[PDB]
Amino acid sequence: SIRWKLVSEMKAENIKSFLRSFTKLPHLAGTEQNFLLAKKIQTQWKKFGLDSAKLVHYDVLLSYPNETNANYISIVDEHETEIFKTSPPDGYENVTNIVPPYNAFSAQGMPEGDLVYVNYARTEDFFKLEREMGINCTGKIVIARYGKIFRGNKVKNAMLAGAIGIILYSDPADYFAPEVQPYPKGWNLPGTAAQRGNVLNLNGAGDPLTPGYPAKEYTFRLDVEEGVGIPRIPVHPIGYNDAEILLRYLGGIAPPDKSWKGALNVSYSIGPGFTGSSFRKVRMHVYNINKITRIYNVVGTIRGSVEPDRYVILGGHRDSWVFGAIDPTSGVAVLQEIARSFGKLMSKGWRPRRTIIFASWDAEEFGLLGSTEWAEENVKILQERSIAYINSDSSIEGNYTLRVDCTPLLYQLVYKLTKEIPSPDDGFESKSLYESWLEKDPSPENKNLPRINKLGSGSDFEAYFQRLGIASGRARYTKNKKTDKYSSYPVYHTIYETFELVEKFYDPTFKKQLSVAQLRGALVYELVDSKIIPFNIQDYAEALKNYAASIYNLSKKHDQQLTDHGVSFDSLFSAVKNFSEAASDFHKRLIQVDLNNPIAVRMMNDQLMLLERAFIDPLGLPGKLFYRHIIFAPSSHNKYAGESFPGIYDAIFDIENKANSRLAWKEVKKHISIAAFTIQAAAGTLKEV
Amino acid sequence: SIRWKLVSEMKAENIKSFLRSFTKLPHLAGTEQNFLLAKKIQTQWKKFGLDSAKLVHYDVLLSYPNETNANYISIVDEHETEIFKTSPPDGYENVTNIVPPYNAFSAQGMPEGDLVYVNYARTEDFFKLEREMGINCTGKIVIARYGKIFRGNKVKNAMLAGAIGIILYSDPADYFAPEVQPYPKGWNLPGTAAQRGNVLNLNGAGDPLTPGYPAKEYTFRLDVEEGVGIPRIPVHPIGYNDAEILLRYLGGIAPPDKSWKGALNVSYSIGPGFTGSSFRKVRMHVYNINKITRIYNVVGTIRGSVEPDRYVILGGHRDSWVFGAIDPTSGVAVLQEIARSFGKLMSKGWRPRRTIIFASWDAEEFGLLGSTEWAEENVKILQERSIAYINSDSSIEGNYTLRVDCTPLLYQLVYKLTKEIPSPDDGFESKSLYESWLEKDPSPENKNLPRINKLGSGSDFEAYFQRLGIASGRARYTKNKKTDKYSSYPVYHTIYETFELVEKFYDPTFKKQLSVAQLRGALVYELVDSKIIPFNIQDYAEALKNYAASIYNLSKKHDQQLTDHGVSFDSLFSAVKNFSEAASDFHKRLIQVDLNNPIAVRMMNDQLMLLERAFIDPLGLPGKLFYRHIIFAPSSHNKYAGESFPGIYDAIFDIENKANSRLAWKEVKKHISIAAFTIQAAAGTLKEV
Ligand SMILES: *[C@@H]1O[C@H](CO)[C@@H](O[C@@H]2O[C@H](CO)[C@@H](O)[C@H](O)[C@H]2NC(C)=O)[C@H](O)[C@H]1NC(C)=O
Ligand SMILES: *[C@@H]1O[C@H](CO)[C@@H](O[C@@H]2O[C@H](CO)[C@@H](O)[C@H](O)[C@H]2NC(C)=O)[C@H](O)[C@H]1NC(C)=O
Ligand SMILES: *[C@@H]1O[C@H](CO)[C@@H](O)[C@H](O)[C@H]1NC(C)=O
Ligand SMILES: *[C@@H]1O[C@H](CO)[C@@H](O)[C@H](O)[C@H]1NC(C)=O
Ligand SMILES: *[C@@H]1O[C@H](CO)[C@@H](O)[C@H](O)[C@H]1NC(C)=O
Ligand SMILES: *[C@@H]1O[C@H](CO)[C@@H](O)[C@H](O)[C@H]1NC(C)=O
Ligand SMILES: *[C@@H]1O[C@H](CO)[C@@H](O)[C@H](O)[C@H]1NC(C)=O
Ligand SMILES: *[C@@H]1O[C@H](CO)[C@@H](O)[C@H](O)[C@H]1NC(C)=O
Ligand SMILES: N[C@@H](CCC(=O)O)C(=O)O
Ligand SMILES: N[C@@H](CCC(=O)O)C(=O)O
Ligand SMILES: [Ca+2]
Ligand SMILES: [Ca+2]
Ligand SMILES: [Cl-]
Ligand SMILES: [Cl-]
Ligand SMILES: [Zn+2]
Ligand SMILES: [Zn+2]
Ligand SMILES: [Zn+2]
Ligand SMILES: [Zn+2]
Repeated sequence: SIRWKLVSEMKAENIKSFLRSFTKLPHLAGTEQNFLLAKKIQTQWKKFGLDSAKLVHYDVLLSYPNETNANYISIVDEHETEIFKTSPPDGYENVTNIVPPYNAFSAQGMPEGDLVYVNYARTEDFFKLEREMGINCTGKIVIARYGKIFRGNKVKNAMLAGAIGIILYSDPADYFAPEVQPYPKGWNLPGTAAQRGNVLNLNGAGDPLTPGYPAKEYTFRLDVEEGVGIPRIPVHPIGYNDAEILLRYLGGIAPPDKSWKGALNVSYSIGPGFTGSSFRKVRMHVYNINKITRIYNVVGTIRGSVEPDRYVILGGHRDSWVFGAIDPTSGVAVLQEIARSFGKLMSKGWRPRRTIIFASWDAEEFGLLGSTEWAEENVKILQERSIAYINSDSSIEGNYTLRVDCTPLLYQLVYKLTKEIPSPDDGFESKSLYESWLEKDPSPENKNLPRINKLGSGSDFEAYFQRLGIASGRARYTKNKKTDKYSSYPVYHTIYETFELVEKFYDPTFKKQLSVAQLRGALVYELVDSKIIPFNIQDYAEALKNYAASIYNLSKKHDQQLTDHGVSFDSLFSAVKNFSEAASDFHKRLIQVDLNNPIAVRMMNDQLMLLERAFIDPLGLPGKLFYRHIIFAPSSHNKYAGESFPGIYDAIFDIENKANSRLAWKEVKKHISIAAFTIQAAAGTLKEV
Repeated sequence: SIRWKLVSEMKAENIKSFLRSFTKLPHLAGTEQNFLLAKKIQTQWKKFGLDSAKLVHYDVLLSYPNETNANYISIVDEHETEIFKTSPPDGYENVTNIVPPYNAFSAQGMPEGDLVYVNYARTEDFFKLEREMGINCTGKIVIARYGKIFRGNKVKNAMLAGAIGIILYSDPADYFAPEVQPYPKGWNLPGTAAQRGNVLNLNGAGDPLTPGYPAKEYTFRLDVEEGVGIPRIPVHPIGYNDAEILLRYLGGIAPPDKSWKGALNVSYSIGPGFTGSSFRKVRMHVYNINKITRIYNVVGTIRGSVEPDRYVILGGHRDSWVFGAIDPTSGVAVLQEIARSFGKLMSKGWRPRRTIIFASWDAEEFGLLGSTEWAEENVKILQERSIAYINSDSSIEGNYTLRVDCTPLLYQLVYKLTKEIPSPDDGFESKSLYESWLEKDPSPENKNLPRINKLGSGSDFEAYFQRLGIASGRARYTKNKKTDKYSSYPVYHTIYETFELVEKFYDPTFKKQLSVAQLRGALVYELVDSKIIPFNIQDYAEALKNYAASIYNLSKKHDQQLTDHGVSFDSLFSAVKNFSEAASDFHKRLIQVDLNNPIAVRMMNDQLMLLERAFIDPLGLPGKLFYRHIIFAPSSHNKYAGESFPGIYDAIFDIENKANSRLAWKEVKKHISIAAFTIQAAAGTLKEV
């Protein structure tokens, strides 16, 4: 088949050669090297035979350290004397423009005060501090370990708790795998290395200065003081050698339980303040600058021969913090090999039914900026014509098994395709990727199916799925959750994401990366070439039944309050029942369509394409204009995680502590009502008459 | 042709018989008689052969007088003694449930104070009072004449000026045509009759309690105190015999110029307060009740034979204030004759290409409620599938010539069809409706074309056009603007809208009403049956050039401020130029489409259908979530009038009086930028690649 030709043409050695060629130098967004990398990708796409390959630019707010006013954290004594001040990989000694560690979009400032340790700065950590531990973070500098949640959530939470600065650090508990040596001898994080990353709270907005509209040359810009999501306190990241020094002499209360203690040889006492030391106060000194900077997406096409006005997007970012050999450049290499394989099909006369859009996004590391600005520019055509969005970010975050996150529409296609892709895993040499994935990560809701996760955020599908309602999916290799307890991977967002790390420690044969390229490309192929779009709406019906049971179950502890305030889930369960009936009826009619009647086929394909769109509410979610999907949103507590029925979940979260119970329960009733309507409206789009 | 069979089958005598049958009794929304009228229409549609004819209900907030606490206005002396208190047509003496005059959704209250006359309570009238005349309306009861603008705008303006109540009255200057006798001898307004009507400021919201979502049984409802658009002061309407008594002894300043003087034998002095009289203070006593009440739309279909998933809607309201023989029942009679004629085509084997949706809306008089709630219920299918909405409200507001209001997409079709409809006008017996319309109302922008107006609001197309972006149009007979200076028509919204009024004074032969039925039906036919949707996008390009010139011209008096604040219209003119090029290119390709290739035709029809949608911004306009069209919105000063580039217009309106000039000019820059983007995005939807 053509699909088999596409998959079998892809080669591990080509992905290896692309990855080596793209990881010799840093390629930070907005810098010359990342523009050169865009031009290299564009030249390659033209060689591969794509119909178009254009640079599309925007001028967006980015953030960089000031080369002549370096950031640092210090400890001073009571005489204001500085007692302590916080401070390339082998083969890269001559690389001169590695950006020093910082947290992009930090406020500027030089706050000084007592230090308080806040664990992971999660919502439950700050609840514990205020409600159980007697700690008031107002006016304090807080120190938080990285991990568990998106770092911009930590900064939001610290600001809500009243902190005047937050120091982020990498605890070995979270970034040092047991019995692995630090880079370069192994793949662990050395104590000298800090994790970069932005600390915005954009909630889907894109460029901070231009929410809603693409950041073109003429575009209106908010004043920078009003840029969306920009934090109002300084934030800076340090490695664990420096953090150990800051934590060692903290006094005050002991850590409240083992879940607050990391792995350093310190007490993990909370503060505020020091004991047993010259150590008196902590200062931060953070002077990153925010500047409007040009970014460049590469956007290419293969136009459809039958339905050129229908799109499948394969998009992945290419900007990195340093070399980014895993994040994103492993995905950049996969995307080039997928485009090369589609080019080889074209060289033998093939053309897809629908149009493929290839996209290499810029400034993802600064808040999904290039992908979101392109969505904002092209929203009218994208929302009326897009079948699906397949991401192409990091392909290799671990070497254990596959991880897939996608809308329920795509479950059956994912399972189908993984059965036809050879497994790359040791011991599975005559078996499919589906077989090894099922053995290694079975779904909690059905032991005979591999686990597929909900979509959250933190990569470039966000605007497509959560704002525009375009069915989306992502797939990559990952670690074993049962045995590997570190967050992300040890060297994430550090200088040590090198080609050598990937080849020596993650995937020497490049077979695991190859299997990811084959699955991402095969997904695009099936979506773009199949006469009937390969979605299954009965899987969505089943997913809604699960989510409705889950939110109802979370309500049970409030049963008396539901009764007293006249709150019922009946309308939500009724809408889900109606949706299930409509989805069953729709599939019964779909198998009857006359495949030789192009309008009959197009009408049913439009119902398949527009079903995800029905869940999009233009009014958005409370306080979040750009999260419009009523079934899924990024968790308010952790942008990386997806939350189901987010309007209901957020209304009932911590409800027992709301000042006004009558008002709080009416908010729960509002979001139940909106979810019921939205599901019923979605069901209505499937109806025959 | 089939079109000629549709048009020629319609008969003046059938419209007359329908109108007589629907105007014998009042049919106020939410009352038994208007539910019976829905059932009568449904039975008729089934007889005519429609595929479906269903009642679709909602439970919405309505407002009615309290039968046991009647409303009134009084004058009291300084001893609190009431000195004056304000207080069926021939053949209708036995009709028992005529609603007394009131303004639906008035606040309740019994305010007492000095009276001030405020002319038409327009924005410019209150500017004149405060800025030129030295009058402070804070704490006053104001008295305003009806006319010029929507009455809910008057109430909004009075509330902003600080009034504690507003009395509305019908001045003969505005509702008594010269040398015409009052009803029943002629068609003029008697001095005893008051004009009913709602005084909400909904801005497109629909039912006050359920903005965004259809008002179903399970739906969340705002508390009534927070219902959208409900005024916070009492409002009540009176006839001119009563108003003359209230105005006669007003003292204080003389009327400032002749434009403030009406036609009563009083001075038109402004107040506050009285002179020359027992007349000391005015009181209002208004105790209407707001109640959730069931309403019923009738929704029917004729399903398309080729594209059943594409819709043309023919919708008109049927609720009235009393008998409503002009408003809306003349349109109700037209809609039945159109549906009957489509049924006759079906009886000979015809079926349309696309689906026709017929709709008889309820509660239009209470804020477009039935049409807007149905749009909110069905938004997902309507926004993806609707070609157009044709209204069927009043057909006969005067007897001079045609008036058409529609999107530029529809101009060429309207002109085309009117050439093929016989003119009903005396002296035009062998000529077309186009010919008589052109002679009587030539367009100011092109003397060789009849005038077509922009869409504003005040009837049921509003949600379809201004919220959802579905091309809309309306047509009706109207008065001669050059010679007839009264507002609306004299007996508008009074008890005297009777069948006898229409037959004796407006259109005895029913030929003018017939010509309106033929044009509304022919529009539906062409939109629903033509293989290529009959829109012209080059007419839209021309309209945008006109609107861009107009808003730029309004800016000229602020030239120095544009320079000082760095405001430019360049991006707007650039987007309009790009749109014109894209529209020309699109029509060049459209004439080349292979009419025998169904997917090629459907792709181009989708571009025609989705073009109006490109102008819809889900973020809405400032303070108005439900006005989303960037090119048109109802004027902020008069809901009945359409305004072009409303975001820019409202930002620059009265800008010289804004407290903070820097902030005000940045708002103008924001809306110019949004308009430029939106037009460029619309152009992008037309592009081939
Ligand atoms: C699911 O569909 C059912 C059947 O159409 C709807 O049930 C109606 O519910 C209303 C109350 O909302 C009752 O007044 C009707 O009598 C019901 N009709 C039945 C059971 O045949 C139900 O409302 C729909 N659910 C939603 C959320 O729209
Ligand atoms: C209309 O189309 C033109 C041509 O594509 C756009 O012109 C570009 O304008 C930007 C500034 O916005 C310049 O940087 C480019 O050099 C222009 N290219 C030209 C003239 O070929 C113009 O921006 C579009 N208008 C809008 C509102 O998008
Ligand atoms: C960088 O810091 C130096 C030293 O404080 C300062 O003079 C300069 O303005 C800073 N640069 C920017 C772009 O703010
Ligand atoms: C925390 O400290 C601040 C400032 O010293 C004070 O305003 C606030 O009341 C305290 N709040 C608590 C303990 O919740
Ligand atoms: C890669 O797989 C090998 C073999 O199972 C294992 O020893 C190694 O730890 C894995 N690497 C990472 C980075 O997990
Ligand atoms: C109508 O007015 C009477 C007299 O004030 C009052 O008793 C009654 O409650 C009112 N009805 C409603 C529905 O408010
Ligand atoms: C109008 O009168 C009110 C109340 O008496 C007063 O508060 C206000 O300052 C006055 N405002 C004017 C003349 O603008
Ligand atoms: C109807 O037309 C006749 C003849 O021109 C005219 O006398 C009459 O005033 C018109 N009626 C109305 C209500 O304008
Ligand atoms: N993927 C980047 C950016 C995510 C975001 O800004 O949403 C990170 O996790 O740091
Ligand atoms: N057509 C009615 C209702 C209009 C509206 O509420 O927008 C009137 O003008 O009174
Ligand atoms: Ca933007
Ligand atoms: Ca509603
Ligand atoms: Cl990915
Ligand atoms: Cl109308
Ligand atoms: Zn990434
Ligand atoms: Zn990253
Ligand atoms: Zn009407
Ligand atoms: Zn009316």
